Amino acid sequence: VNSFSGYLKLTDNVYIKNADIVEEAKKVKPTVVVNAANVYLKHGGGVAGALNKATNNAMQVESDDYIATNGPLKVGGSCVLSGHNLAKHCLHVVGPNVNKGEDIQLLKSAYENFNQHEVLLAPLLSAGIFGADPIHSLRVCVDTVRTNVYLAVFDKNLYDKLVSSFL
Ligand SMILES: O=C(N[C@H]1C=C[C@@H](C(=O)O)C1)c1ncnc2sccc12
Repeated sequence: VNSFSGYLKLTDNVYIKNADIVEEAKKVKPTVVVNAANVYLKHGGGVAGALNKATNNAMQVESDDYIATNGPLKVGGSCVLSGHNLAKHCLHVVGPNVNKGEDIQLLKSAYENFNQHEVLLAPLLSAGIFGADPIHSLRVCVDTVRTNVYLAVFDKNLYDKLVSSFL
């Protein structure tokens, strides 16, 4: 049993809710919250900007030190950093940015990072401002992630469409 509430079960291991991931993280304080990161860990908008803002910019400060030491992530890659006031850990995952010619096939590689964590709170990678179709992102998630994933869909209209088109 875990403390996530009001999710619609989609499969054995995937659950979905219309939720703002920052508000959900603040309420649940999960072990792992997933950030929709870019390779530079520059947290400006969407999930990354919102999480970073909720940490009072501490996420960005930590991230800048990480990049100065390690260099950029790979598209499809990830790193584990602090969850600050929101979660124990933040898994920063880079999905391909469709609007800049990066392969959508890398979305599967991005979701594979989730399998290193038993339970996660995550948004739909590559969707929203990253330019890919959220219906596709949900399908790749379901077909790739085997650990327990609690998906936070920001928009109610989109949430309802994702549920309706699922089977
Ligand atoms: O930006 C987000 N998701 C994108 C992926 C699918 C779209 C959606 O979920 O409506 C948009 C996101 N998701 C969840 N909590 C938050 S809080 C700020 C942004 C955000």
